[PDB]
Amino acid sequence: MPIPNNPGAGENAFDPVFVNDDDGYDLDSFMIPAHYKKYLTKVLVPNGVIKNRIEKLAYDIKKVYNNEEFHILCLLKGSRGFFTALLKHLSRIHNYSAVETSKPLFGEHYVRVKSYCNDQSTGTLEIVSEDLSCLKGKHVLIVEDIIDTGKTLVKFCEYLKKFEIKTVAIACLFIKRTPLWNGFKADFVGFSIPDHFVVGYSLDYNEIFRDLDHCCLVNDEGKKKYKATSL
Ligand SMILES: Nc1nc(O)c2[nH]cc(CN[C@H](CO)CCP(=O)(O)O)c2n1
Ligand SMILES: [Mg+2]
Repeated sequence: MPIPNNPGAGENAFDPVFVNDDDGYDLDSFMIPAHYKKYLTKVLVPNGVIKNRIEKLAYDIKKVYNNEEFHILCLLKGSRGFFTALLKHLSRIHNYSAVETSKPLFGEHYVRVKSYCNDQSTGTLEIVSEDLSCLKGKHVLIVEDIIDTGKTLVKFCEYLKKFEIKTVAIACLFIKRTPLWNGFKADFVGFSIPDHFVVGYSLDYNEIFRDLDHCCLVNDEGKKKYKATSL
């Protein structure tokens, strides 16, 4: 398979794990921080299934890039867990197969982007400008937590055009089956999830629940309790 370079087309993407509308687990099935329980409906995807899926995504990425140098771009803050697990598994897969004449596989890079207040996009993407000129003529793999509206990645890929990057491919942990979706597709996708606001595995509601290990549905009491005053 060739290195993807049609950002938003997901030209050759394998189907993600399909999480059905009624899939999930009650809150007593797994360890949940006691104070979060009253603000969650259910566990949608446990921590362990997320980790197992990311290991397979790392395998899929290694199969595409083989030994070709690429540059992994973490979209902070929500991608932290996903990015961490991808780095772990890509490094292990690459370094386990390496010989003394091998080379490192990837560089690691960070951009902070922000657009949500409560459970809704403001429709403006804030980007913390660190000079990405070092990615000129490089293969770039964007690592993102979730595609929902598709506004973050459409706007971020437009921003990247100025740096004359060789290829842009997208790895995304979750894609949401929402009528808000603008059609933006990733090249590597973990899970297709139902239209509910998820929290956990670094995904927040107004900075709450990033530490929750499982992908869970926040209930209306949680949305009310932690509703933003500002922005
Ligand atoms: N926690 C959480 N849960 C969801 O279901 C979410 N859906 C969208 C978000 C917010 N951050 C996303 C990128 O990190 C925005 C993706 P977009 O709507 O721009 O495609 C989000 N955050
Ligand atoms: Mg967020």
